[PDB]
Amino acid sequence: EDKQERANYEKLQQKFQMLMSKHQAHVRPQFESLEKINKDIVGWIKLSGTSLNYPVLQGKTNHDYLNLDFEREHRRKGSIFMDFRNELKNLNHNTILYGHHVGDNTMFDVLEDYLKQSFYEKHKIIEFDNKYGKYQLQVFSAYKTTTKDNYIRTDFENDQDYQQFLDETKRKSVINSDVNVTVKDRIMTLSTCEDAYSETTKRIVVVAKIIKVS
Ligand SMILES: *[C@@H](C(=O)O)[C@H](O)C(=O)N[C@@H](CC(C)C)C(=O)NCCCCNC(N)=[NH2+]
Repeated sequence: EDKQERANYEKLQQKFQMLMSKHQAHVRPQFESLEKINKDIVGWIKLSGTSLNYPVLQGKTNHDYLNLDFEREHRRKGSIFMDFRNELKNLNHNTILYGHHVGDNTMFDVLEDYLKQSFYEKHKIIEFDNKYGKYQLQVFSAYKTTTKDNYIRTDFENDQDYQQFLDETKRKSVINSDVNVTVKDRIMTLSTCEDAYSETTKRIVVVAKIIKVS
């Protein structure tokens, strides 16, 4: 169970790695393949040298995969899942991703590490891939938060309105980044999540500039 869970992710991690090697350049086939397992698997997130290396889910709601893994089995750690509002094909300004932080170096435990500049330095880039392209996540802000909204905004009203969001995001960061974001760029937010009804004013958020490298 608690070790079978690592078995599954191990299997899958190794599976994904070979797919990303067989087809290489092409990404369309790697996910058409993962979709056989579960049609709700819409992407992959990986950070080399860490345990952050999982498939990303998406359901009709934001609690669909809270306590479910990629093969739809109940698990306290659920899955890493995209906001039910976000778009796979054509990204929104801000694509949100959520995942647990139970403290055993799995799922989104690694987000906490980004609160240290040192760690940020050694890990400025996170890989994100899906059925439509390869992307590179350029981390530029990491912080702890008590609020439950605002940083959960998919699309925006206008450049002025969006400009503010980027500015606050930057102001809230507890680490210095040499990246440069603008109302032009699209961003991705990584946030931790507690079980449903599991009150906790402590959340960790990581925001990055989304670069399509394909
Ligand atoms: C954990 C998190 O990181 O926020 C989890 O996704 C969550 O608490 N989400 C919010 C909802 C949106 C950010 C508005 C929440 O109210 N928690 C319960 C699940 C949300 C209910 N379902 C939907 N579709 N809003």
